[PDB]
Amino acid sequence: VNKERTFLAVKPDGVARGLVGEIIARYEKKGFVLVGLKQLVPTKDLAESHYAEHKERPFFGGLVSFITSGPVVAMVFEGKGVVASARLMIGVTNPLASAPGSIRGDFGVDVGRNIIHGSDSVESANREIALWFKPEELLTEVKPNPNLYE
Amino acid sequence: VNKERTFLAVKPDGVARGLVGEIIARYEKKGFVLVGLKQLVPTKDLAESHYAEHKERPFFGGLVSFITSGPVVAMVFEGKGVVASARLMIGVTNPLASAPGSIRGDFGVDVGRNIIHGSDSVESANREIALWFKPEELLTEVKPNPNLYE
Amino acid sequence: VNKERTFLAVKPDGVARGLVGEIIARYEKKGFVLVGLKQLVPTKDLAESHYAEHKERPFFGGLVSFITSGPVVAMVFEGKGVVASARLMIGVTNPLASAPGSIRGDFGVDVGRNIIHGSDSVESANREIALWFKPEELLTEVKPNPNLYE
Amino acid sequence: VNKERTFLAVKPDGVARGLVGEIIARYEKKGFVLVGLKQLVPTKDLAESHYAEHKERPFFGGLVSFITSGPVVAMVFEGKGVVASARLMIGVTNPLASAPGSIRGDFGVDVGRNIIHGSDSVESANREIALWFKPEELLTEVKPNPNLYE
Amino acid sequence: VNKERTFLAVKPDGVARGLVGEIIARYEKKGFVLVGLKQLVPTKDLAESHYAEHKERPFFGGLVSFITSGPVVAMVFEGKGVVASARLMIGVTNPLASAPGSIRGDFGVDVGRNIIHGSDSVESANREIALWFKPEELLTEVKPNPNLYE
Amino acid sequence: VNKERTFLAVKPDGVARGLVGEIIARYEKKGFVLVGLKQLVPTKDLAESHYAEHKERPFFGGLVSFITSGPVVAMVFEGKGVVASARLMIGVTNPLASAPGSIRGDFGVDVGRNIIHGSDSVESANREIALWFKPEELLTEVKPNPNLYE
Ligand SMILES: Nc1ncnc2c1ncn2[C@@H]1O[C@H](COP(=O)(O)OP(=O)(O)O)[C@@H](O)[C@H]1O
Ligand SMILES: Nc1ncnc2c1ncn2[C@@H]1O[C@H](COP(=O)(O)OP(=O)(O)O)[C@@H](O)[C@H]1O
Ligand SMILES: Nc1ncnc2c1ncn2[C@@H]1O[C@H](COP(=O)(O)OP(=O)(O)O)[C@@H](O)[C@H]1O
Ligand SMILES: Nc1ncnc2c1ncn2[C@@H]1O[C@H](COP(=O)(O)OP(=O)(O)O)[C@@H](O)[C@H]1O
Ligand SMILES: Nc1ncnc2c1ncn2[C@@H]1O[C@H](COP(=O)(O)OP(=O)(O)O)[C@@H](O)[C@H]1O
Ligand SMILES: Nc1ncnc2c1ncn2[C@@H]1O[C@H](COP(=O)(O)OP(=O)(O)O)[C@@H](O)[C@H]1O
Ligand SMILES: [Mg+2]
Ligand SMILES: [Mg+2]
Ligand SMILES: [Mg+2]
Repeated sequence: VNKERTFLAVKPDGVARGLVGEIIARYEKKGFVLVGLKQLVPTKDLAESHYAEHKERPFFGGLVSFITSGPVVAMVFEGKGVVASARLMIGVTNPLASAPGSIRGDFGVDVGRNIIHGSDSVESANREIALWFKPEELLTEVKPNPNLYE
Repeated sequence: VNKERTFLAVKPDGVARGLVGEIIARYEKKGFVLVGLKQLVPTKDLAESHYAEHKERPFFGGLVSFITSGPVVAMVFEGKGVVASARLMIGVTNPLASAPGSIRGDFGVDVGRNIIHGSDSVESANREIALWFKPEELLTEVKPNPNLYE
Repeated sequence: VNKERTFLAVKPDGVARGLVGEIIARYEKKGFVLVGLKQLVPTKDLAESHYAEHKERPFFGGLVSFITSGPVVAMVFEGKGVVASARLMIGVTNPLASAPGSIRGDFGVDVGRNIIHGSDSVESANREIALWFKPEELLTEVKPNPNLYE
Repeated sequence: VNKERTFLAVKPDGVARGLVGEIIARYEKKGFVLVGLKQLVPTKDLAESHYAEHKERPFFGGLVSFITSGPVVAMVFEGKGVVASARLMIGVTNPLASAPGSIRGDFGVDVGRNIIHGSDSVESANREIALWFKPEELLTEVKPNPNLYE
Repeated sequence: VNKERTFLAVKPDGVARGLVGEIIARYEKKGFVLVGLKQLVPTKDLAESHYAEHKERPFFGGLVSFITSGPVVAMVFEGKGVVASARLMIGVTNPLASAPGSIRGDFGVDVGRNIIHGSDSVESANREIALWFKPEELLTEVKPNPNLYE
Repeated sequence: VNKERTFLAVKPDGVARGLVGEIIARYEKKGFVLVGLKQLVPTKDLAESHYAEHKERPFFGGLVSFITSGPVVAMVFEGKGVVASARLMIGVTNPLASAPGSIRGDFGVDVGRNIIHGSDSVESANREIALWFKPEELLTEVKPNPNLYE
């Protein structure tokens, strides 16, 4: 619509590296509205339900261990085309091949340490949102700048 | 002392102007650790307890009315002297009198729209953390860059 | 040549969003020289002469109404390949498909609210320049850093 | 008071060092509104009236000679206490004595090359706006983020 | 490996333009470790050995004259895929065709004045490193953040 | 006076936290010229001479032990009043008491981890430059933006 939402998670590395404010600000600058925000230490269950599509990927184990190893900053951003757009702002999986100006392109080197998670579709955003936030955690009242939308 | 915590709140005006990342980043850069973080629309009750000291003052009402009017991003940072330091980083009540480089100095013009709330003392930080955050919402084991403290 | 000029206009949204300084600075950083600069509220005539190529596009009406709805910051930048280069710095029409690091890519979401106008050719730059600035408004004396040009 | 205006001038040195965006952005960020903006090479006459208070001083000549030597970016910002605030944001006469975070503190080293001019009072701002700007060059209806003032 | 190194040189222009801190910081942000750093005025011999592959290119003479015309900030950065990655962060030869967010894309206009040199392969990095630094100038002790590498 | 020089050292903590570019940039922006720059792991002997004034103090040992523990980025900047100015830009001994906008104010929390060393006087700058730098490592002919000094 224009009320599309995405699930973004600043991974433990990213939190550790003090990149939280920097990530949020990129999205705030873009004109996306923060409709949900929290810091938590993901549980094994959440992590596994989160990355369930990767269940049989050789890095799963490590992935799940790492995401649960420290605080994660989870958030939901709402705005027109926010899913595909947050995905672009992030870069690609490998932070080395990520274009400069992208979050990963500017701050990571290693795949295992690629700082942020972003939902890759409306479907998965919807699913991840529900997984990480209770609807009472999410705003109903959205108001970005009127200067953003026609 | 390295464990000291402060209660910081990005007010509805800070949130609508898109200064959340920007603010977190400042504290992140300073070396303070994020032990608690969430976005919520405060409650008249929270709002009133939170501003209890000002109940006999003329702006009390506006204060409470304002705070409850939109999303707030509440957070607690931990670190050596964080209470006094975050105050200095914020500026003074009046943004116009607040020095450039401070949060208020840099982004605010009006007292009732001074973007952020910072605990003014350990006692108050302690009271305010409790008030706004559930124990399970705060990190227990905090890991700050080891380059920060001796 | 190397004395090529382009017409850039920070649209009402962009002005409203306080992105003026930020846009200028990108161009100053790049090494382009500001040879003309002003803030004005475009008239219907200017707007229509400006976007005349779009006269029969379904959004014309809206375009013209919006550009005239508030202050515009018009400017001319001079430098080698400034037209094509300012165009790259801007992104594409849709700020959503605009690469991160581009003005539109970093700050817009909506096409109707894509913050800046940049001439798309030497021809059109020449025409827009003449349309928006009297030659007395334009510098004759250009001096970028000697550190920029061989 | 919310309507108060100040006269700011980015001097020839500020302009050549590419600090125009950078400076506008600071004021933009503060929440001040841009009611007047233009680039011009000052006139000896303008220059002298503008610096009239210093005509009996030794540096008067240099001052006028300097100001008239290249492009200046003149602007008027409106907002509550903007005159005093923009002064604070600028620093003191001597850049070296100006605190980090201020314009002079951050970018200047020498008094005769102190980048910017800011009106020191309402009377002076009023005199200087008139002097440098044509009434039709200033906005009449100013719209500041509504998140700025109570 | 992950201990790969690259030779980066901030050219005289770039030094002149005060872009040194800005370049370094991009690399520090990325997570690369500075294992060697110095400011020197390259000699004709160094310059020619450096750009030996270009010996018969029409710009060689000019290239060599320019690199020797002022201080160069030479440095070595270590990290996974640092060669290809530093090359991406730089842009392409022509700063005009360089993507926004890239060093050249953000700061240059002219090919002759494209601010930085980056080795283009492991081979050439190895060779340039040895050419510009004595092994006593290079760290042996590498420690980037553990937050960077899996 | 325009020729004045200062000794600045980015300490092992400044270096590990990736604040080298960030720090150089500040000084670069101010208009100070980089006359000497290198990365080295200090020597107990250097370290002790350098901190000679504090040999009768309790933290002397820690100081020397700390300094020698990792890479330091030593640099000398030249410019009018640079000694006093760079001090102001650094903050006070205690980062927590250092004002926002200053280096310590912005990035440090602890006295023993206060990121940078700046010469406190001409005599000391002169002594410290000599100590840390070889004459041939310092520029002889310094060219500062001509927009900086009158
Ligand atoms: N080859 C790998 N080795 C280690 N971790 C990996 C690898 N591939 C992916 N990952 C991790 O798995 C996460 C999920 O993988 P993927 O869906 O492919 O990435 P993305 O986050 O780009 O969508 C990545 O962000 C990263 O944290
Ligand atoms: N006189 C006033 N008028 C309007 N709002 C006020 C006034 N005094 C305080 N406030 C508001 O209420 C808050 C009250 O806290 P106070 O202790 O006075 O300030 P601070 O936040 O700097 O500690 C202020 O930050 C501001 O939002
Ligand atoms: N489909 C659209 N809906 C609304 N506004 C549009 C649309 N397409 C273009 N615009 C507006 O018209 C301006 C001119 O259009 P166009 O030439 O295609 O864009 P550009 O500014 O990228 O060159 C755009 O910048 C935008 O402000
Ligand atoms: N003693 C001086 N030497 C050189 N230039 C000076 C001197 N005093 C003032 N100036 C210059 O003229 C301006 C005069 O205005 P003044 O009221 O003294 O300072 P300010 O701009 O801070 O209000 C200064 O900003 C500076 O450019
Ligand atoms: N056509 C040219 N005119 C002038 N200088 C050039 C030209 N092509 C290259 N250079 C200079 O030669 C350097 C080496 O050239 P090249 O290997 O092609 O560039 P790069 O630095 O992108 O690898 C460039 O960075 C630039 O400083
Ligand atoms: N009381 C202390 N405890 C720990 N470290 C200290 C103490 N006093 C000084 N230092 C350390 O040694 C340096 C000594 O220099 P000093 O003259 O006291 O400070 P400054 O660096 O601000 O000039 C400090 O910057 C800091 O790293
Ligand atoms: Mg994926
Ligand atoms: Mg077009
Ligand atoms: Mg090459």
